[PDB]
Amino acid sequence: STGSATTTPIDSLDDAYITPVQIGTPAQTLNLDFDTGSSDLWVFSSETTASEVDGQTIYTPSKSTTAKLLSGATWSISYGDGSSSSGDVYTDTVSVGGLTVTGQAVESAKKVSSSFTEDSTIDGLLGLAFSTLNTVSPTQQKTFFDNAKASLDSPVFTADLGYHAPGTYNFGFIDTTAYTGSITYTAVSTKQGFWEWTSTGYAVGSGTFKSTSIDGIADTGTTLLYLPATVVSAYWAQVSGAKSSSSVGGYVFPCSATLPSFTFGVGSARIVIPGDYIDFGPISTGSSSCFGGIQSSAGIGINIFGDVALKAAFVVFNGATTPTLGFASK
Repeated sequence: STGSATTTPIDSLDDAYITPVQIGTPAQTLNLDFDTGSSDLWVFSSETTASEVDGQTIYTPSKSTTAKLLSGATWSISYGDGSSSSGDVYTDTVSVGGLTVTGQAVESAKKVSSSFTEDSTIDGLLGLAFSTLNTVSPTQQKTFFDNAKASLDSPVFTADLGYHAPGTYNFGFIDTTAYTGSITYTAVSTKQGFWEWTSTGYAVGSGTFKSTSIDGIADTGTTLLYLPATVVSAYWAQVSGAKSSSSVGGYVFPCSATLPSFTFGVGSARIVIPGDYIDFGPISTGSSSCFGGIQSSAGIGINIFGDVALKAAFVVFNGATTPTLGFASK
């Protein structure tokens, strides 16, 4: 089997991407944030504290003839950005782009933190990291990909995120028309439950490539590119007037600037992030100070190849017995 679904930016900055997901019988379609950095499929629901719902579409398990309460199971998750959610668990039928999993754990939110409430466009998350990170207790549950894998034509999914445009998540096949050149595969460590890999280096604009190992995670659920302070300083030094602002919480730059590209290495291959991808717009409405899309990972504890990086590539998440990651230009 295979599936193919369009993923759509939530706003004009590509702050996140939403993908429609069918849950239950009859189908209830919710727009979920597919997150290769976490491993819970959780939704706003009829059980979510009413004051914490503001415009989201909810899953109502009582209206699904295939929903079953997973007795005794609870979940609770906290994300790198400080947001969180928790609740109880149903199993139900879940379909993505024509690919159907029966008995998928659907984690129903009883509580969500303010940032989730405040984002009316995201109805929940669909985790695509390794199931070892799943938070369901006392019986850990499998991700949608993990459940689908054996049925797929090939045990893979691909992320093809657009810049200011829709893109695609495919399950079970590699669309050879969706990228240019070849796909370069690179080793993955699953030791921390992430799609963790080692970039071979970077360049800033038309500058020379610096060969250096940068361990980080391929994370579709993180907006920006978070890299070591040395790398980030080298990037922003090429932008007149750019500075790290403690009050804003990262590097800012004059909105009048033309940003240089940023290249990262995948083996001997190179992925080029155009400068415009690194512009996240005014820090506050009407400001001429703009927020940068490349930020320091210092104090995160891990480097993160988030959407800024991934959207410059066609990315293969290869879930074979020994997982690997593939990157192609597009």
